Amino acid sequence: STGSATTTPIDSLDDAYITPVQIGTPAQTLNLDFDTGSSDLWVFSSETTASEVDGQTIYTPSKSTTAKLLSGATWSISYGDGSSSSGDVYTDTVSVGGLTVTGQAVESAKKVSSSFTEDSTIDGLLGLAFSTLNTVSPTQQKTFFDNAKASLDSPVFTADLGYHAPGTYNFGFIDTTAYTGSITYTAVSTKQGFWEWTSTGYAVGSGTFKSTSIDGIADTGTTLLYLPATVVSAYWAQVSGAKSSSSVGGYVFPCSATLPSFTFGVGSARIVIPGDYIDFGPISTGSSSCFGGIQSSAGIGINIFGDVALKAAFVVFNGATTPTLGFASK
Repeated sequence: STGSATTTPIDSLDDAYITPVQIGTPAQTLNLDFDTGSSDLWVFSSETTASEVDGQTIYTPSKSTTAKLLSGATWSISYGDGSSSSGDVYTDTVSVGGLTVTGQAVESAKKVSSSFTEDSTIDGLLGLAFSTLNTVSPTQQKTFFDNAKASLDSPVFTADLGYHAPGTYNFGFIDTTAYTGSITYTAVSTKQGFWEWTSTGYAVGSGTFKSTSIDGIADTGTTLLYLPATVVSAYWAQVSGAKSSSSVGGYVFPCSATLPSFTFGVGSARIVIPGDYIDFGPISTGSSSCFGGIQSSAGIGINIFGDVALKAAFVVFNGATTPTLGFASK
């Protein structure tokens, strides 16, 4: 089997991407944030505290003939941005772009933190990291990809995120028309439960490539590119007027600037992030100070190849017995 679904930016900045997901019988379609940095599939629901729902579409298990309470199971998750959610668990039928899993754990939110409530466009998350990170207790549950894998034509999914435009998540096949050149594959460590790999270096604009190992995670659920302070300083030093602002919470730059590109290495191959991808617009409405799309990972504890990086590539998440990551230009 295979699946193919379009993923769409939630706003004009590509702050996140939503992909329609069918849950239950008859189908209830929710727009979920596919997140390769976590491993819970959770949804706004009929059980969510009413004051914490503001415009999201909810899953109502009582209206699904295939929903079953997973007795005794609870979940609770916290994300790198400080947000969180928790609740109980059902199993139900879940389909993504024509690909169907029966008995998928659907984690129903009883509580969500303010940032989720405040984002009316995201109805929940669909985790695509390794199932060892799944928070369900006392019986850990598998991700949608883990459950589908055996049935897939090939044990892979691909992320093809757009810049200010829709893109695609495919399951079970590699669309050879979706990228240019060849796909370069690179080793993955699953020891922290992430799609963790090592970039071979970087360049700023038309500058020379610096060969240096940068361990990080491929994370579709993180908006920006978080890299070591040395790398980030080298980038922003090329932008007149750019500075790190403690009050804003990262590097800012004059909105009048033209940003240089940023290149990262994948083995001997190179992925180029155009400068425009690194512009996240005014820090506040009407400001001429703009927020940077490359930020320091210092104090995160891990480097994160978020959407800023991933959307410059066609990315293969290879879930073979020994997982690997592939990157191609597009």
